[PDB]
Amino acid sequence: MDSVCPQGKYIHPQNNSICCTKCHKGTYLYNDCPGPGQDTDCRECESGSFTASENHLRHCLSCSKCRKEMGQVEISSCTVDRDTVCGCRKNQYRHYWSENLFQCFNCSLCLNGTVHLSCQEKQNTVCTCHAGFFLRENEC
Amino acid sequence: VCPQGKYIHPQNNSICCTKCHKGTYLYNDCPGPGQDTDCRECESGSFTASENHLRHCLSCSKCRKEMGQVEISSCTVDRDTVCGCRKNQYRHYWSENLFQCFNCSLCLNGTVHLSCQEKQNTVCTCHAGFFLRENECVSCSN
Repeated sequence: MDSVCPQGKYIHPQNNSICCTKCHKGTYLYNDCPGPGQDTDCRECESGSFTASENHLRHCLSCSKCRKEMGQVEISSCTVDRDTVCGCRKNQYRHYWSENLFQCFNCSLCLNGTVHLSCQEKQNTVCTCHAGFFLRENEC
Repeated sequence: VCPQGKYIHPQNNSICCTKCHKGTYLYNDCPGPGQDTDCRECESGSFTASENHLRHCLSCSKCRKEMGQVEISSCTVDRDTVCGCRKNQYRHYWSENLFQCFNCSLCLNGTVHLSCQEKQNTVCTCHAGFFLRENECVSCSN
């Protein structure tokens, strides 16, 4: 839908009558396009930085660290077009306190019960207790 | 291999052109190096959801009514139709992209250990004498 510049373009900062094509993820804006039909000069991000979406940033962003205070571990290294992917160690599930904040917790075992649902990436083990004992929080 | 964000020109291997952005398709390759690629916005009812060099836009998808799916977001030039399920129905994925909507179980003779989620049925906790077989609490013994 409607924009000043065509889809995929931005307005030249030095000239409002010219629209330049944006940079793709993995690259940053090295120089604005020199005119309407010219290409924007986009260069690939240096190792240790990235741009995860189409953009016209004059710098790439530094790759993020996983939050050690949250028990996080890097599960996927940062590439020019994608930031560090963080997760938890095996047998641990992520508990999201918010959309972007999660803490790693140890998957529960089923003492006096039996695993109804195995521990998932973002969900603790779901236990169903044996005859006699009852479910109470994380323990039967 | 052309630089990040570029694709090899079809008529000239010496030339690498900048890819088109989501929401646009390739109308004309770049005339030469340093020249813009001619990419144009998709017509209403079509989209391209990522960087590309596709010479056509793709037709917007229709949510699967047979699967109980409902449209939770309309198709735009840069994003296809987003489908989901009505409140109290969860998604059961048959495959990577195909999902079907199913009623969220009410825990009969059990207790809602876990309430129904977008991609997970209600989890039940049966009662004395009743053991859960499937998503339900059946009479004991077997």
